[PDB]
Amino acid sequence: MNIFEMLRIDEGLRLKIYKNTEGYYTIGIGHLLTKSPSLNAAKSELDKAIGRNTNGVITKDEAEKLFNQDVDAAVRGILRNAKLKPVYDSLDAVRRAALINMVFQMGETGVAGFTNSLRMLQQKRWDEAAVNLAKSRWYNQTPNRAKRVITTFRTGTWDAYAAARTVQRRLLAFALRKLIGSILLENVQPEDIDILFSKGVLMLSNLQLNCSFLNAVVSINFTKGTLRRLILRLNVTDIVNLNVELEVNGLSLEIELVILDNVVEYMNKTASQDFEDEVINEGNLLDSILQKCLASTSVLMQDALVYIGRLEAKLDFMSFSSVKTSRLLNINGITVSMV
Repeated sequence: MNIFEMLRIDEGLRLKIYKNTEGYYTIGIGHLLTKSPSLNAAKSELDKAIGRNTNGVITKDEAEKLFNQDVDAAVRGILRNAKLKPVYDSLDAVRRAALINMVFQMGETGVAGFTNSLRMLQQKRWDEAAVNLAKSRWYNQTPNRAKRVITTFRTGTWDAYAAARTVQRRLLAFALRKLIGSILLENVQPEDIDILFSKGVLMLSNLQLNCSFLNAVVSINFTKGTLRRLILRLNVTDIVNLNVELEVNGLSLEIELVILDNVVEYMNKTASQDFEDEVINEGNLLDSILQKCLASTSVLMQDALVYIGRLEAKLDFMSFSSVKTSRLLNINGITVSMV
């Protein structure tokens, strides 16, 4: 457990512009774009960071760079701030990380107003500090996160964020079951996803696509889609820094005539209710989970067959993965004919 992992737990990951815990405009892994309530004025900081017109969208590596950069700006601010630095110097890696988390969240200037609790931390009076922090606007903003950071301050270890990691695993399992369930016509039991989490791999064979799903996502008409094999893999060893591997072999699409964000929208309609019900029963959240999920996934596809109408396109192999304005789609072995 490092600071990056706990911050990844607290912020998650998002590709589109989202309103943070404070209500301000934010991108990536908790990178606050602007305080202004206008999206057009929010577009500035991002483009300034990259140096090219983006319309408010970035890549995963850019979000990671912005993440590390934001942590660097955080420690810069801590060392610059007069009230925080003595409190920080006295602390160990874990509590230092909690302080860094707070400064990361609420900015350098705002955090320095917690004079009472800072003074309480220099004297290493963890408990009364915790009780006092429990009564604060920061607790009102992020009660869960505040509970975790406070717990970190109190115990000085990594116990609080492990449970949150567990929760993330469970949520991810539900979201994945719903997603795969949506894409396919097959009934995916929680036990198979449990297989995907116990062992790094899960393979399903002789499936059939949900043409409604494809029609809604791609937005052109799909009549039928059959996939011979679907292989899914999770970075289970490091579930927080998520890496998903999706692979389809023997794809067979049939299309009639007469981007990914929409997927997130579709589920949001159909699943957010059921998902929230499931989470509540387990004791708009699905959007974040799905966003990080689809942002983390790398795609492989082999021996595909697509029909259009009828023309026939045969694809030997194709990969969809990140490279150095977005993810690269490298395709090989396309042969198109008739019958």
